[PDB]
Amino acid sequence: SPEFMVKAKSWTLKKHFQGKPTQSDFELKTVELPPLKNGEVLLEALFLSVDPYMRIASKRLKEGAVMMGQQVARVVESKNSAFPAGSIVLAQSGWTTHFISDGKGLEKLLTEWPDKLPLSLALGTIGMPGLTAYFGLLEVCGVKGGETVLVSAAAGAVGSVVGQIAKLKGCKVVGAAGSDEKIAYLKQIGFDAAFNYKTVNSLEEALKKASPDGYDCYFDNVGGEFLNTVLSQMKDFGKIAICGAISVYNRMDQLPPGPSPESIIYKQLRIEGFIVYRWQGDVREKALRDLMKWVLEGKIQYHEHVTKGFENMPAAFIEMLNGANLGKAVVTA
Amino acid sequence: FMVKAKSWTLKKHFQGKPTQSDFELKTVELPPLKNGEVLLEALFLSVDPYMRIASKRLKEGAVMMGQQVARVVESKNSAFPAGSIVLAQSGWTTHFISDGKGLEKLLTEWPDKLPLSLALGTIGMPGLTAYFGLLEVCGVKGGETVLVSAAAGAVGSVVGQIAKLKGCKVVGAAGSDEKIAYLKQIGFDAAFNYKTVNSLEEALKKASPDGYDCYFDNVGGEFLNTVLSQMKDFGKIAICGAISVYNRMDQLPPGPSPESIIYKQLRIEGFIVYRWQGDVREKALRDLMKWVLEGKIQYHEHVTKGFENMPAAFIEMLNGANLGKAVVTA
Ligand SMILES: NC(=O)c1ccc[n+]([C@@H]2O[C@H](COP(=O)([O-])OP(=O)(O)OC[C@H]3O[C@@H](n4cnc5c(N)ncnc54)[C@H](OP(=O)(O)O)[C@@H]3O)[C@@H](O)[C@H]2O)c1
Ligand SMILES: NC(=O)c1ccc[n+]([C@@H]2O[C@H](COP(=O)([O-])OP(=O)(O)OC[C@H]3O[C@@H](n4cnc5c(N)ncnc54)[C@H](OP(=O)(O)O)[C@@H]3O)[C@@H](O)[C@H]2O)c1
Repeated sequence: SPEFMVKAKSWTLKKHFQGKPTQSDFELKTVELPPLKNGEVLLEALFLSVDPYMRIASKRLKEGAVMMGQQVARVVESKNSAFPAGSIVLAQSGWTTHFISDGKGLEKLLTEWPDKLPLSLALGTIGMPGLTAYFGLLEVCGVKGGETVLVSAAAGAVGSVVGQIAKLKGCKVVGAAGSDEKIAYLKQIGFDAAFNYKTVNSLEEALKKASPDGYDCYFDNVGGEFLNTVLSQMKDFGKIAICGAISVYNRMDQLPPGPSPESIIYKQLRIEGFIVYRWQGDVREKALRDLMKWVLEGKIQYHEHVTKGFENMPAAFIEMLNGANLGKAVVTA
Repeated sequence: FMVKAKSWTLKKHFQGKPTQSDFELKTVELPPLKNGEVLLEALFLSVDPYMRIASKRLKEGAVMMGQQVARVVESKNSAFPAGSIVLAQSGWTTHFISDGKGLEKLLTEWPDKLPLSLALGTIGMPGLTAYFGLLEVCGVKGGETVLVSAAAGAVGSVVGQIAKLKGCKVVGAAGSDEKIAYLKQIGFDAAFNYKTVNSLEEALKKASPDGYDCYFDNVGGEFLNTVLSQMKDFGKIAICGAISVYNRMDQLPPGPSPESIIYKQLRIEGFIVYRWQGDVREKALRDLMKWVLEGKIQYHEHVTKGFENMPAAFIEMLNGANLGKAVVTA
């Protein structure tokens, strides 16, 4: 009978990002939640995700609106039989602690989820980033064993999966990340070679040294100048999966010099962009089951860069874009 | 009577746009033929955009590279008797001594009504580039909207006409009103002058409101960057050339947006004519021949008379003075 008020906190974009995002660009907001109506559910954020795409997608956002994003939530109260109280769900509810949903965009967590795996993996390795890697590598690059794969942002959420899936499929893998720590971690999880792109004497020589015969596929997470240099190291008919271009997210208006036509043409390279969401239904579930299975078998190792506290979400996003994160950046409620 | 051959050599590596001073004429009396050799006399010499890039590899003083239609004057090789017409990668020279190894004979049933110089264009390398770039790389099946840059050029003109005969909608871009009028007359559904149009995006949008299935890229650079936003989802981009940056290869303009390539999930693919060989290549040439004879593929040659005017013809073509294939008559 007693009714208790639910305070929902949200992170809103105060001012659009000029260059690198700063704390001042965000403003905490609090809103009192109305009671649930028939066919509605009240969600309580457990784990929130911060992702690179937010830096770009934030532009289409109206200043004052809530930042976009996916989160793992728990159903506190329910008046929707499909989502019973206590059930776990994935929601594109944005940066908010609590949220009322009619059940539309809600996605039930993979059934048979092991207690030993933290639920936050549903936002990374056994989630969107892991699916991005799975498809961009196996579908776009289309590796079938033996190929040499280069992956930028190798110690990131997507890159970490790419490299390990490439290894379990019999490919030689070269990874590039931003710290000596990430490089050491890459060697530990199975990368054949890895170098710190920030301290390299010569990017061309490093890539050459890592694979003198070149690369069959380059999973591009960085774009920009790094991409331009890689082209010269690609084998004839080599594929380039354009997954992201994080190096230019803060300078989309003033993009750096482009890729050389000479390399693209004479080496007859194939460059292809893609988005995770292209793969739906049965193939997507299959991919999730495989990632789950590979994690349990120890094939795909993982690490989460956990930031505790909803109030520290802007910092977690900013630092993730700056490279402080080893593995998936996740913010615990 | 001895033969004195003249050759155009690279005096100095091009700095931006090539000029006349970058070329030097050299004359040398050729030695007698040795067994298995032939003496060639250039008839038609080609000047091509790739020469602007390939010249960088040359050791200053070397003869400029290129293909030419030549006749056998003297012969000591049974495979090539005097009187034969051949295609040779002999470079910019009036006379050349070959051992017969690289010489390619023209299509066996060459029609008299068609000038031999077409063997260097529409029914040649550029024509093959158009054929394979459009049919294999863009891989059109019919009904698609195709965009072609340098539309009134050797490659571009063939792309547009093969696309049309295959049942596609063709949009072409060129740099002169004379070329735009020519493109309309030969079949292009739409054609705009990229130099005068107020907005490149608007011109592309008006030509095809629904977007583009395939973009045959002969220009690259800033032009390419703009096309991307107009490509339909999953659209194909055949990177054939990038003449727009040949004079600034070391100082490349801003690259394509990752946003367009990623969200539209575009496929960009470079290619070189040379990938296609053997029976598939010979069949393509016959198809080109048949289409020209049937009138489906009209052509125009931008002829420059005289060997000493070859540098000028090369420079001109890079600047866009040519409508159709640029060819030099010896
Ligand atoms: N198409 C799709 O469907 C799709 C889906 C998800 C993600 N993506 C893209 O995939 C890429 C990886 O995303 P993620 O979720 O896995 O993030 P993440 O890699 O975990 O985090 C981003 C990482 O990027 C690196 N970075 C930042 N600035 C850089 C710069 N200037 N140059 C080079 N590296 C830089 C940092 O690591 P270092 O210390 O190594 O620099 C940072 O940790 C991003 O570009 C993202 O947009 C695409
Ligand atoms: N991959 C391959 O195998 C292969 C083989 C042959 C040729 N190609 C390439 O195909 C393209 C066309 O070659 P082609 O022999 O047919 O030459 P072409 O088009 O007959 O002559 C080049 C034409 O390019 C245009 N142009 C020059 N500078 C330009 C600029 N800054 N911006 C836009 N257009 C410019 C000019 O026409 P406008 O009046 O329209 O400006 C010029 O007439 C070249 O890029 C060439 O490198 C590739």
